[PDB]
Amino acid sequence: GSLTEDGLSYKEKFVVRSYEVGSNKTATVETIANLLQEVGCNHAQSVGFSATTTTMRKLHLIWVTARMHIEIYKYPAWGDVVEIETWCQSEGRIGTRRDWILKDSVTGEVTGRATSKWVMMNQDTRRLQKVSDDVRDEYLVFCPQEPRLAFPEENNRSLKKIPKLEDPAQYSMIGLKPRRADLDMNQHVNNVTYIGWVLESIPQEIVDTHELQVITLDYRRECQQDDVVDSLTTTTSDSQFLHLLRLSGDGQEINRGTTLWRKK
Amino acid sequence: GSLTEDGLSYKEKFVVRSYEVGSNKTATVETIANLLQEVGCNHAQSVGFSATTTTMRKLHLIWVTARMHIEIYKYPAWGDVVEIETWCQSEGRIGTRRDWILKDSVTGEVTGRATSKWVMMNQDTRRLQKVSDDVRDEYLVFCPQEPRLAFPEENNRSLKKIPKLEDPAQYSMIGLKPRRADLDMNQHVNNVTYIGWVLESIPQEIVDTHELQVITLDYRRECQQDDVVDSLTTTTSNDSQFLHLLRLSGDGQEINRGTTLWRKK
Ligand SMILES: NC(=O)c1cnn(CCO)c1
Ligand SMILES: NC(=O)c1cnn(CCO)c1
Repeated sequence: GSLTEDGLSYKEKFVVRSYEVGSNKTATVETIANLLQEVGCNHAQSVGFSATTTTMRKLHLIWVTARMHIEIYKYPAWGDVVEIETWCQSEGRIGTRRDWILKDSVTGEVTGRATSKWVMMNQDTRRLQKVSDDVRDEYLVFCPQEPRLAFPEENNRSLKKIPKLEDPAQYSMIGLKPRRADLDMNQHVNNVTYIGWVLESIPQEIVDTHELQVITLDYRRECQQDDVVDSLTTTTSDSQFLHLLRLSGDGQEINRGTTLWRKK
Repeated sequence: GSLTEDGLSYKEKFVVRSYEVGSNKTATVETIANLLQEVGCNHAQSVGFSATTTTMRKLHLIWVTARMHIEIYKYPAWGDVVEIETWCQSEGRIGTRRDWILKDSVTGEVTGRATSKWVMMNQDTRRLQKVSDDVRDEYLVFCPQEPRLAFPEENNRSLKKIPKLEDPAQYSMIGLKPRRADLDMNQHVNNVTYIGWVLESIPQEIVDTHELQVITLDYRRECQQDDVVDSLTTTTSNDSQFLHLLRLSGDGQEINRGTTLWRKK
């Protein structure tokens, strides 16, 4: 892994592992999402972070994911080498954005793209806030100044408003709980686990006959280590689904999302 | 990754990832176990397998894990490079064995070792059997002929008989179920998931104050995709030892039994 020539983006190569692939011998969307997180972490490290800045540590502020959007054209096969390029951009005082481009290292063709929105939060009170002048200045020296979008298109899928699933759900997977492998180094549930939980309510027949093309996921509230989740799905249609993750007890919303699948 | 000079073992380097580490910023035992499986798979591929031999595919036979034993001296930190060497050995008609050695790539020191026992099974009937002469000869050209043991010692921990936990268990974690990420390419539960399930019944205070030094796990029966598991633990003991049992939540059918040894940080 290394920063590019201008120092405004970062690239890394990965060889797809045996336990990282599903039934079609290609990487799962969760493996892709893990690789995106890893290259994001390596980018932050290369430019002097830890993604907390000096002003963020002084004010006890952290970046939290608000939205993740992934589009895959070809999932890499077991043993294939995939190259991922990542970069960050400031979005005024709303927050920041991290984008990714996935390419087949042998053919050089784009096989996937992703975009994520991050918001500022006080790590103690858990209260969201706007980006201060001081943080925006310390982030700009590591970001491209002109816009650089993984999803440039006017009215693309990554910025669509997602509705709340109405009961009864067509499909469901209940009593989902995180185990220690689902936690990050700070004992918080890893963001990729929520993608897995959303996908658990998709029926196996759809998975066996379709490929996941697009996934958009909103993050509303974190699942704690001792929480239990219900995963709900309804067909809205290619096949499209509307998703909802909520706490099994009180029914508190933790995530909402949509998936688009293509027939194999 | 590459086979060594003599072609009787395989080495591969790994850089420890951000999502692969726990609270201490070092690789979890499950990350180590995944890396062991990956280097094992790369070894099998390099010597012409896919690890069914020609005679195994003809008779619908597969290798299945009977036991896994891991000892860690130092867990590699996030960003560290670890080198793993693996090799196989035939154990007569009982089955085969795969061994591993883990080293810090920078210091060259051994930071861990592992050994696993595999038995032959008919893929369809699920019936265990002995290794035939034709299968034994077919894989001896890929194995060292003289013994090469990751655990050589006279009465070492890797070959100890494990007893069955008696109810009531001191600790328990109930209703554990596999999700799609827990399955391998053939839709079977990955062997590393069982290690995670066993560890779920260890109290968080032990995890926060101790490091896992040794884990020995027996595999009796597989957990199916629609099965639910209960994880049970009882302390048996400076060091803390536990006895473990995984069983199906319904009928109480045994799937795994094991022991863990932990040292104070
Ligand atoms: N606490 C959370 O996990 C979280 C993630 N996004 N948000 C709201 C974004 O506007 C809250
Ligand atoms: N997963 C199984 O069916 C399995 C694993 N080990 N064994 C018995 C080995 O003596 C059976």
